Amino acid sequence: PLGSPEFAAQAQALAAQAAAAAHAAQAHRERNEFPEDPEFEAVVRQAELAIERCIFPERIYQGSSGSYFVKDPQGRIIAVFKPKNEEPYGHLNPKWTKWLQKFGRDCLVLNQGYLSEAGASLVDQKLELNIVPRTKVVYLASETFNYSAIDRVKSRGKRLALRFNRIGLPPKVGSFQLFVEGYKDADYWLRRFEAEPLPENTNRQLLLQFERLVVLDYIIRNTDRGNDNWLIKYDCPPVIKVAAIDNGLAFPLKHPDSWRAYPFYWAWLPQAKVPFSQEIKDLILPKISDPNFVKDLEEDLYELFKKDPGFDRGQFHKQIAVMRGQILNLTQALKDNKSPLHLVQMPPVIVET
Amino acid sequence: PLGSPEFAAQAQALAAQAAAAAHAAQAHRERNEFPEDPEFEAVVRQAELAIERCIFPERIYQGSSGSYFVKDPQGRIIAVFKPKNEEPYGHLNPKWTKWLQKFGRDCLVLNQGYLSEAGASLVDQKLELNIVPRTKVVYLASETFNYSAIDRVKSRGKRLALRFNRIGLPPKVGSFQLFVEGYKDADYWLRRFEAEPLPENTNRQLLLQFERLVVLDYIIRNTDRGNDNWLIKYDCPPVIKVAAIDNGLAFPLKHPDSWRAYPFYWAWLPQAKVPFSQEIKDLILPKISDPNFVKDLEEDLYELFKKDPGFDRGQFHKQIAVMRGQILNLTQALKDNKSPLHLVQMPPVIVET
Amino acid sequence: PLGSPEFAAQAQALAAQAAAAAHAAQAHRERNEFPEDPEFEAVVRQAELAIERCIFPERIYQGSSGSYFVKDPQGRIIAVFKPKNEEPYGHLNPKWTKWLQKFGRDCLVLNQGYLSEAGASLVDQKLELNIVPRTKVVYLASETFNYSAIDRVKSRGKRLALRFNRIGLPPKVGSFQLFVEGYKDADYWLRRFEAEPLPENTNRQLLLQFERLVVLDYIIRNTDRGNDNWLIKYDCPPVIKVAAIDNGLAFPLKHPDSWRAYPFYWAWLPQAKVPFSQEIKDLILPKISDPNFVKDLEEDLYELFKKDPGFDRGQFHKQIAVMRGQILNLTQALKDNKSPLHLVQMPPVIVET
Amino acid sequence: PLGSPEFAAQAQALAAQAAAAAHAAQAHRERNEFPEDPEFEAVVRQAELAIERCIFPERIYQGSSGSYFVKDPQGRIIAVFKPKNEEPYGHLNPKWTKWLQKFGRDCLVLNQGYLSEAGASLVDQKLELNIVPRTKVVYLASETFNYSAIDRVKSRGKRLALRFNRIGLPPKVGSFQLFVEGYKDADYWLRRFEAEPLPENTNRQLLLQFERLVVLDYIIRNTDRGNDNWLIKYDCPPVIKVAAIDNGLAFPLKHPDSWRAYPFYWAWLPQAKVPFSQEIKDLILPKISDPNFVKDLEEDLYELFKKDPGFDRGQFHKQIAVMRGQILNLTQALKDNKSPLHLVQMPPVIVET
Amino acid sequence: PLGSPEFAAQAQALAAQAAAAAHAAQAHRERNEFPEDPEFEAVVRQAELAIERCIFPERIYQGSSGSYFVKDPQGRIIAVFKPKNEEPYGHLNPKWTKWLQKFGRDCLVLNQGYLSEAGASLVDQKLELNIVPRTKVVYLASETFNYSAIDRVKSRGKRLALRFNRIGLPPKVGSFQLFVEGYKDADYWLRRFEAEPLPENTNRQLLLQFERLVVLDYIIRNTDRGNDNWLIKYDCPPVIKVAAIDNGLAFPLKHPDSWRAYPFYWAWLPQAKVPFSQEIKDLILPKISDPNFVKDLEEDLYELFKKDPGFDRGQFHKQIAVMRGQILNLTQALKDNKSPLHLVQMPPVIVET
Ligand SMILES: Nc1ncnc2c1ncn2[C@@H]1O[C@H](COP(=O)(O)OP(=O)(O)O)[C@@H](O)[C@H]1O
Ligand SMILES: Nc1ncnc2c1ncn2[C@@H]1O[C@H](COP(=O)(O)OP(=O)(O)O)[C@@H](O)[C@H]1O
Ligand SMILES: Nc1ncnc2c1ncn2[C@@H]1O[C@H](COP(=O)(O)OP(=O)(O)O)[C@@H](O)[C@H]1O
Ligand SMILES: Nc1ncnc2c1ncn2[C@@H]1O[C@H](COP(=O)(O)OP(=O)(O)O)[C@@H](O)[C@H]1O
Ligand SMILES: Nc1ncnc2c1ncn2[C@@H]1O[C@H](COP(=O)(O)OP(=O)(O)O)[C@@H](O)[C@H]1O
Repeated sequence: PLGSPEFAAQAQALAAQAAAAAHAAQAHRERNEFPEDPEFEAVVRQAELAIERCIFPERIYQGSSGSYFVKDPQGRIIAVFKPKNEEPYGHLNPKWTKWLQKFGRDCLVLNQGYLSEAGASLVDQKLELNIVPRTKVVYLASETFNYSAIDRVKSRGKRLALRFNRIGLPPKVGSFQLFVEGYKDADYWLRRFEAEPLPENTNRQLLLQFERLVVLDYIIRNTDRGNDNWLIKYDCPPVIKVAAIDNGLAFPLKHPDSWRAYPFYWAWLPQAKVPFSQEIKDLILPKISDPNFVKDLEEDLYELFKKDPGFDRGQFHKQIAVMRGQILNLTQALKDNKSPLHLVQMPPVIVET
Repeated sequence: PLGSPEFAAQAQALAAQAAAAAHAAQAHRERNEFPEDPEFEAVVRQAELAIERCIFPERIYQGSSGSYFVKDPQGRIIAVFKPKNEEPYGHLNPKWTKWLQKFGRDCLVLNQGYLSEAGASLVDQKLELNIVPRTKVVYLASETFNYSAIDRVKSRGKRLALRFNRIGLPPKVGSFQLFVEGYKDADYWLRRFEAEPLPENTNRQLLLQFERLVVLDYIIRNTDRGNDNWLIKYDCPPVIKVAAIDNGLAFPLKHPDSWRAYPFYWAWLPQAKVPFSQEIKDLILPKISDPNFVKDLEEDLYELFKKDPGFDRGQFHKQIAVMRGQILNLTQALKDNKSPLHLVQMPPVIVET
Repeated sequence: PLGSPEFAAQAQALAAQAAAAAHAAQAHRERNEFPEDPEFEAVVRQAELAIERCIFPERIYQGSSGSYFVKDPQGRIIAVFKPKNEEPYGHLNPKWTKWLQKFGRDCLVLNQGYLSEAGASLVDQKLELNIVPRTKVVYLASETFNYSAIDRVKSRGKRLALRFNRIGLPPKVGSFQLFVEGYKDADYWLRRFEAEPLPENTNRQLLLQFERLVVLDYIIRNTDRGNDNWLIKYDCPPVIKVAAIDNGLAFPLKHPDSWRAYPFYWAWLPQAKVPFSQEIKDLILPKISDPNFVKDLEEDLYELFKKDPGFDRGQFHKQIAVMRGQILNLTQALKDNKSPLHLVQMPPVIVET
Repeated sequence: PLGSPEFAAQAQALAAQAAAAAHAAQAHRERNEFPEDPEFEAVVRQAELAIERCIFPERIYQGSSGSYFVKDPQGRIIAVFKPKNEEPYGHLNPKWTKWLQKFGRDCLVLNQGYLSEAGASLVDQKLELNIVPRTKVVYLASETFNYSAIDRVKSRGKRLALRFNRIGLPPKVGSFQLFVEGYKDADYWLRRFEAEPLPENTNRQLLLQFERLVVLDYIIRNTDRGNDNWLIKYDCPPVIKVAAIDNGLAFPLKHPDSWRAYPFYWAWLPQAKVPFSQEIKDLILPKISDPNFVKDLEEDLYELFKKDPGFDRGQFHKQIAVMRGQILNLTQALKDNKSPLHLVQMPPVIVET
Repeated sequence: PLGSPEFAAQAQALAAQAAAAAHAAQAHRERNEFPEDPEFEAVVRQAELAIERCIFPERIYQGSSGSYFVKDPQGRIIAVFKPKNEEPYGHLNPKWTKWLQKFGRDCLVLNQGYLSEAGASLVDQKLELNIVPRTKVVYLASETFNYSAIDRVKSRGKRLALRFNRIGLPPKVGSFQLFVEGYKDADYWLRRFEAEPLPENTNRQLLLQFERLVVLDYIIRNTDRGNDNWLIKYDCPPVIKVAAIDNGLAFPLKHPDSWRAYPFYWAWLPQAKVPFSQEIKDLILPKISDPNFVKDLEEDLYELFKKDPGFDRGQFHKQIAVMRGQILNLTQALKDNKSPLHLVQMPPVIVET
């Protein structure tokens, strides 16, 4: 039926279902479905429920203006949410970037903080580090988010969607990180471990966790890690855990012009001088020294980063070339028993494919 | 010294002081000075003080999204504030209006609500009606106003102005109306005065006040007056007062295309059938039937409306021509003992100068 | 003679001499005259002489591509020269910057490295620190500088200027820093002073010099100071000196978005914990805590920065506002006997005029 | 399978391999492969090797700025290299040429010197003259070539390509001519042969070689042949050879507006008055008087000239029409025993197809 | 007071009165004042009066769509009115004409019919022919004129101008010709004078009038004169008069490309063969053969033609150059006793100044 009526009708059968698919693409996303992580999805529903019951997320007070504590219906904090459009450069949406170079000193893509934040968690899972609290790209609407004058007015009138859904403020895409309880700024503890040293067993545990922090921040080439930016939880009577929490400024697209800019602040710690353990070597080497893993990782990141209205395939290859070079350095340092300090001293490399 | 060095230096003496004047024009305005109404200025300082002490204005809950209850340092409400840029059409700032007609059905200027609001009070004062609570154009900055992502971030860092003023969020221009206490929606009372009629003396007082409402709304050709939009205060053991409160949609630039659109809802009330009193006649006629008063009024409005970044001298003349025609009708109705109802039935007139 | 022939001829007398002045503006500059520093001028002539005798400046081998060792006619190094147009972003000359924001994460002006470099020396002199080797804006032409294909060809033919000057390659504007002899990377010594501590008197001298480094880098808010970027000279049988040498990335126009970015690497040294001395206090406070000095400094920088084809008065005020805030912090820390470490911990401030 | 899944997968099998082909087109070229001339390829590898070992090509001192002596790893000169982008008009790359006429006096294409240079050698081979030293289009990267500021900086960081190739400065396309040893400027010898005449046998040999020069320069309508521009090698105890070396200004697209412009300087020599030999007639006539040879030649040149980013099919036909007219004149002169002098006196002809 | 306050106030005294003058320029014109012809003005008032009393001008039925019979308040016809904007090419008002040639076959200016019509009458008066009924440029508003949808709607609402004038439909500029009574198409009579010849005295009178028609049409180079286009009035018991009535297609800006195009249809009449009389010679020669008269005429036309929004000084000089050439021919023919027929046979001349 290459030129038949039967086929002409088959082609319209596809044309109308493909046009319906594209109409229902925004609502499908905003449904926040995670077949792969039912546990994360449940948290999101708790967040949605709380909002219907008018227990809203609240701005983090001394934080940057664009991040909120998501609460459950009981008032407990359950997540940190950071909307894309409330990021520093969350304006200038009409891609202007291609007119700009057809630059520059800046080495991060303009408005993809939430993606960096989500990418970190992704890298974490694939590497099995379990230090970044599960964070994913989520849509949420709430009175307390920063909307424009028009959005706020346009949302007064009663609106229904047609399965008769009420519509309020538009949902915001953002990163949604599981909230972890009882941690403090890493430096608070590290200086306390300077007066009281820890028992050796606990200290061995701290270092094991620290190595995972180092691996994560190095592969994603985090741009903004201080010693207040990662967290340690220690309860005396005896576990110690680190959480990597603020990962919105990673995945750069080139190494910084100056090597002095954007240091990894954990490199000045004494912990950084301790050679990589055997444990970290056989958790990480079987992975990063296999092209298929790195291929698979790169495809995963591609999937995640595609989401963005401003995604640029050119930029993405630059991002992956940087990360490839980081993986390469890490492999060597892992093989030759180097320490985190030696690792950060290796010269930046780019690997083009 | 027509071409001398003495004059050349005199000319630079003016050129640098004129350039300083223009640099300091925004800070001068944002200082909110009212030599003419020291009482109003004091209220504003109370509002500024409360904000420094972190008692912020709060959104009016069931109102439109862009209006706030300004509180004093004790928590009492002292004003209603409505920022220009939080009005419905408070975007599209780059005047695009001239490219648009070089249209249309719309009969109000795009983003001058606060000016209408302030103009009402101005007309009120000049006419000596005392029904609009004193409202003026004021600048205010506060955490609870709707700022953009960038403004909120840009304001984290410590900024000083050089007399070392701290700088937080940018001040917003808006209308600042004195808050009046113990009124209810006009219809709440009017229907209660339908079961209980009032004692005749009080009723005479209500009508006297009502006539002033009618005069005000007619001269400014209010577009949006319901019987919930004006307020009556009545305390039994015996005064009755009206307040005209929501005047953001007045001063149109042409009469509505249809006469049925935008009625004055008070015209359906029985009160509207009562002929104008003598009292209102000799309060209003000595004024509006004298070209100098109307000239002086027009100059005052010009002064106030100039303030706006988008002010258009063309539009302004259209606004004044409408108001001139309203004044003209009002004069006749005032002379011939017509009622508010007859007045609103007269045909719309425009008076071009 | 306000409309006379005498004046008409006087006006043409000015019009032709003003047009000659503008023709001869480039040649006047390229003459490299320094009435204020005859000693510096002499060095420049030695540099010019060496070039005529075909002893050329040579690229600094492991340095960035745009810097040269200027040699005298005997082959000794006498200066470091860094051409404007060989800086990283030394292309994109047609100011495009105003079309770009009418952005961004970048906090340095695009192509003014040589100006930062010269500004450092300027600040140094005015403050009387004597740690930056005298560096100024100089023009030089040489075979070994990076010219374009056209410049190189266009310069084959014999060209004379009319006082019959030969013309070769076009002179390049750049920064010209006096070369200092016998220093090493600051970290080379600092780690040697970790094994051998110094005699206390010498150590007191090191610290005195260090404080001057701290003052300089803080006021110009250097963006790129490591502990390899400044130099210490120590000859045992007993003086010790610091030189501040690589100052091309200073004078930013806003504080960095993240406080973690661009640290002052000397803040992690133990020397940084030592409270400011009395000596530094009465060298620096009588100066920076007097508005006229700061006014005079700001005018000097204005003079220097004007030179640039891309100078922007808007950017310049941003640069001065940052530096004003740095001065302000420094003053406090100087008054309250704080250390360099405490100083760098103070929050970034901007001071707008 | 005209609309099958099998074919849809076959079509994607081609679409991805065609997209890979286009990605790997630049690296394929820069690999400098010459299956047809293994001997030339070997020289190129020697050149590449020398560069890795840091024995760089060096600018020809009294030559034009864009030509280099390529050295082998032992320091012997092995080639002359002339980069495209270092030619006089090697800027203005964004084809502007079509906007210019939709002109002019100029009769050479803008930036195809290296192509003229390579085309000469091509014509030489096909004609079997063996006077142009084998020259081809080659890519080379080297510190000593004229790169831009950005290229030089961008190349500091370590870059790998993925078969893990290091990347330094970008390779430059250019012409790569085999270096020939022991020749002098043709005029040096010709004036020496004016005092000492040569033995008749050697002189017969010189003339035989000269005729080949004449044939070559005439068919490619060289624009820039002096008597210093071609070379003679003569070693007394007895061979004599000519080399045609500087062929970057040939293959014009129209005859010069004036016949007096661009002469062939060898036409004023006495040698030019000697009638064409029989030897040259039966080497050249069986070739140029056969449409298939001329068709085949034209296709070869097309192949070579296509390479260029700025190739224009319009210009190319103009180039071939000129050369066709030259071939036509040459044929006549060859048939009628004319001399080089008579040949150059014939009127310029164009032959359009 | 060359730079005094007295003069600064004098300059504002002029600036405000000059701005008032320009505001009141349209209303001044639309007042239709004719101090020079009080008799014509009176007719216009009768026309205005009739319109107020709702006796409207009516479209001329078999005429072109843009002409009306103006009636007095009694219903008698008193004028013919032809609005500018109801002419054939009365659209395309935004001068596009200059973009068009920076053409063409067309030899009349685009939209100046009413001006031609008024110019004819002007030429008539100055020449003292008295055959064109007094026609001038007049403004009139009426329901029966062709207005646009918007004008018709915009005029429903009551509008006043401030001396409280009512405003209805906008006045139209047009030509206003006095209506003459009892004429017929010239050909109706001419063919009747072919059967009945006239008494010789009357015939002498006809010819005298005819000569004046010829003079008029020739000097203005009428483009559209048939023998139905001019009128003869003859009442038997004995005067005969001609009226020249339809003069909207005159004053061309170049002679027609073909001499056969646009003939003067009266040239085929036998009357045209009669030599010019003495009477016409001493009425017309003392005038047109004197440069001052022709200068004065040209200035008058300039005055009249300036009125038009689309007036072009370039076109006007072309119009005058044609008319100068016509005057020149006419003079000769007048001097040498030629007839109208010989006159029209003379070759077209242009006279440039
Ligand atoms: N997943 C998390 N669980 C618990 N606490 C968190 C988490 N993420 C952030 N926080 C805490 O809340 C604050 C959030 O700030 P951060 O994540 O740095 O973003 P921002 O600086 O943009 O506000 C931090 O001070 C940190 O102590
Ligand atoms: N000056 C005032 N004094 C006291 N109450 C006021 C005043 N202005 C408004 N209100 C009350 O607060 C609410 C403010 O809403 P309104 O002024 O209509 O603006 P919006 O509808 O934009 O919120 C009204 O419901 C009214 O009852
Ligand atoms: N004024 C100076 N006197 C002596 N040595 C210098 C001077 N300036 C720089 N140097 C030395 O030469 C090198 C120049 O590099 P630097 O000034 O950092 O610029 P870049 O990094 O752009 O080459 C440094 O390694 C430093 O050791
Ligand atoms: N293939 C070659 N073999 C040997 N010497 C050459 C060759 N090509 C050029 N030369 C010599 O080196 C110089 C190169 O200059 P030339 O080829 O004319 O180009 P340019 O004039 O652009 O430098 C010439 O003076 C010539 O003597
Ligand atoms: N001034 C006038 N007096 C009397 N009748 C006139 C006058 N002008 C025109 N007419 C008559 O009315 C008609 C008007 O048409 P005309 O003037 O030719 O313009 P159009 O052809 O554009 O309608 C003519 O047929 C003519 O007979």
